[PDB]
Amino acid sequence: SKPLKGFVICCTSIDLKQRTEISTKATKLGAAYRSDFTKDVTHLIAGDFDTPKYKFAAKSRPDIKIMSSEWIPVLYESWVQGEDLDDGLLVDKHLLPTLFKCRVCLTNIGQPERSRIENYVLKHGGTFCPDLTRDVTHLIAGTSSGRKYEYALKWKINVVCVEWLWQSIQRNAVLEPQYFQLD
Ligand SMILES: [Cl-]
Ligand SMILES: [Cl-]
Ligand SMILES: [Cl-]
Ligand SMILES: [Cl-]
Ligand SMILES: [Cl-]
Ligand SMILES: [Cl-]
Ligand SMILES: [Cl-]
Repeated sequence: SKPLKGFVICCTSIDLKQRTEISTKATKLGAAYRSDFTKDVTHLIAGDFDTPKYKFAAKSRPDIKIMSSEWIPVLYESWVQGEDLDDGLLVDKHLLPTLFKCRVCLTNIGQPERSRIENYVLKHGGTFCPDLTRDVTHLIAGTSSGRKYEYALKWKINVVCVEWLWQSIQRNAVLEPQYFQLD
């Protein structure tokens, strides 16, 4: 029984302990493992969007499935427990949310735009942040002015136009901020 025949798996933003567990179980399941992001990679297991590997997959590898860290351990346990593994291999259930680990704040944006943006952020696995804090990942700004904008620059927080959100959603992955800079 080799369920994951044809699968080539790579990890990013995963701790060594879980990474070893993943590589071990994935190999048992019949998959190939890669330390480097090579061409034959089919599945990227990610714990963050803010890595060279994730960014590469986002801009150049639309064919690659971005997976959550819990995919392999769950699939492996189901295998061992004698459960019948259906065609799909729990991939769809364990696809990483598009805005995983994104913490989105807004400025210079009115209603009902503000309400609609929050709607799509929550729907796609992100966190909405009414006030700006240092752990905010993206500030969506209508204009380049005001207290939030200035603190965003000072703290080196991504400042993007709303198109960042729409195209990240379309792509099913977080896109890099410079493509959506304010003019
Ligand atoms: Cl890693
Ligand atoms: Cl490798
Ligand atoms: Cl690499
Ligand atoms: Cl999603
Ligand atoms: Cl906000
Ligand atoms: Cl757009
Ligand atoms: Cl796209």
